[PDB]
Amino acid sequence: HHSGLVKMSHPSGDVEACMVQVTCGSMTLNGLWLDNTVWCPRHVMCPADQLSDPNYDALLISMTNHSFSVQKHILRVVGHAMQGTLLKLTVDVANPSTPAYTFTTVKPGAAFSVLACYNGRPTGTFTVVMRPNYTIKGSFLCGSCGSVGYTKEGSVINFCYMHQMELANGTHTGSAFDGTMYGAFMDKQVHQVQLTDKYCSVNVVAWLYAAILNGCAWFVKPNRTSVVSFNEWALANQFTEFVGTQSVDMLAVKTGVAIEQLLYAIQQLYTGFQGKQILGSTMLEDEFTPEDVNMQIM
Amino acid sequence: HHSGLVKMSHPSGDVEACMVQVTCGSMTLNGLWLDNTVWCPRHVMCPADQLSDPNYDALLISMTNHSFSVQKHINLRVVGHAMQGTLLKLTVDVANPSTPAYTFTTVKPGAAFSVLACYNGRPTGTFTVVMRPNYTIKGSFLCGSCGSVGYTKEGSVINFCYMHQMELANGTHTGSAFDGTMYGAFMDKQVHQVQLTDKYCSVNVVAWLYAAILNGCAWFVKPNRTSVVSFNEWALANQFTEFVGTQSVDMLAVKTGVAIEQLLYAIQQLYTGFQGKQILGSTMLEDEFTPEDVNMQIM
Ligand SMILES: *[C@H](O)[C@H](C[C@@H]1CCNC1=O)NC(=O)[C@H](CC(C)C)NC(=O)OC1CCC(F)(F)CC1
Ligand SMILES: *[C@H](O)[C@H](C[C@@H]1CCNC1=O)NC(=O)[C@H](CC(C)C)NC(=O)OC1CCC(F)(F)CC1
Repeated sequence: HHSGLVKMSHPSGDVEACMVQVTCGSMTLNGLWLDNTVWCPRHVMCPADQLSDPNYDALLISMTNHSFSVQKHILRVVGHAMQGTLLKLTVDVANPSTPAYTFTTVKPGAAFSVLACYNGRPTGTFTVVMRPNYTIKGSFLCGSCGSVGYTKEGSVINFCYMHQMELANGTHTGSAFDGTMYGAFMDKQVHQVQLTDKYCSVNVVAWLYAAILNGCAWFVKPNRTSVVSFNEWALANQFTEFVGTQSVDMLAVKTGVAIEQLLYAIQQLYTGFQGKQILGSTMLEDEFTPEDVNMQIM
Repeated sequence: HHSGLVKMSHPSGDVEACMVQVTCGSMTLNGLWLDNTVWCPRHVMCPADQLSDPNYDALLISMTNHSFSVQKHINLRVVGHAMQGTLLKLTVDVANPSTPAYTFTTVKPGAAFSVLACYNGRPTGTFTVVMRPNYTIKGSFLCGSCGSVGYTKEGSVINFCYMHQMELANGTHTGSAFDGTMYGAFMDKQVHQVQLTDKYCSVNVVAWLYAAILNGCAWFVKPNRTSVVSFNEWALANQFTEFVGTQSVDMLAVKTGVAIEQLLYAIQQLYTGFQGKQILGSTMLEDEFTPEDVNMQIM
């Protein structure tokens, strides 16, 4: 039985309508056009020559509104400011199709949708999970900076990510819209090292619940590890503090397999699956959220 | 090292603007609005009771233009109605102002396409699937999802290729092409129907192994080769599809320097297990990434 648990993204149409190209002398990349404001990464100010140690404050000073060209494929610039790792460009035309939106900073374990763009043209969408080491996976090539990540609560779009860089290990990171870089990485072309990843406990729990709702509940025993103990246990086993949620609880009351049963399960299962499968996997999966499971097996 | 090889969908905006809701008495599901035409699954005509063998030829005659309500959320007047296989072709009196350039082409097994899952005319999610050789897809579809559509995009042209119709007992799904045929010849009757045996999509498996080589993980490549002809007759007896090359596979061979026939030999050896080794994080072969996927996502 295919559970129907898949990596599902939000319909991107709302966001497509905001994507623009931002050009500065010789660099080009994507930006996000909301009302009168175009957001893009500041390293568009930086020529290739000087990417390992750019002086962003001097670059900005050296700039004028006419340094920035903004074009829309899928506009005159009349203001320019810096906010952390991002540029805030004021343009004379407000985006009509600006959707209701907000800015949030997502925390490790949360999923969001990414609209990968190149040269202002949206080319692909996919879902990622913000790892505990504040990187994400996904697919980003040269020219993808400016691509944006978002959730939806309603028709309200919560913009959470603007893509900036690929680490040496092939994972990725970017800015939240307050201008800070997830995981404190620097926007410089300089070797930098991710912290060690961990497992998102809450997401593992939600996956084992899916398994139960799909009629694959063999791993379920009446042994129950208390929360704070599993927490202690995890600090030493590369696992995240487990925090319950209304979403998680809802899952226990549809399965009748309360959480702590599963925390215990995680311990015995972390060792190994001892010959058996869970939803066609022999390792634990942590990229499905409480919310995905409710939404997708309802 | 993270390949960057992930399940990627096309941006859905083009298709979101074509999605409507179609109502016929008690049945409600999604429809696709292109120019003056609204397409939707024909079992919207069927009352909940008659669904296990309905007489679609007589439901259709019993219907007038007023028997169908069509609402745009993301109301339209039906001025004609016709049946094309398992789908309805309704005419409405307003041309969709957001119709994208488009074609109707049926996909073959192993091809991937994007799905826009919709409930009551409202797009809720998008994901990518692979048409299996048993003519089923996986994905996520709930009560109300019928009429959700699957599509690719080449240039400015959307190719519409799927309109969702049903879930099978094993939890997989199927529907029809926009020429009206059902993939796999399943019927739009509410009866237990058994799907054919699955198989591995040899061309996609090759693509994945090229993807591994591009990611640096080439430990499985030997000089040894097995020829296309010779691979396909081995395939028949081992649950694999015929391998057919494409220009897309050829680019991967040219780029890596590894010939198709080396990877066909590797597939015969890796089928029985990896013996403790991994490939792109897997201990078994992946066949749901296409040559086109790999060229796009690694280049
Ligand atoms: C902006 O489009 C681009 C996105 C990168 C390019 C390849 N994949 C991506 O995600 N970002 C950069 O080019 C940045 C620029 C600095 C100023 C932030 N460079 C970058 O990511 O540097 C990486 C260091 C390690 C590496 F060599 F493996 C790849 C580039
Ligand atoms: C149309 O919206 C609906 C979509 C199904 C419902 C659950 N998941 C889906 O993808 N299609 C149907 O309900 C069809 C209708 C007939 C007339 C073609 N029937 C159907 O899929 O029934 C399934 C049989 C076995 C089952 F119970 F496991 C799931 C329902």
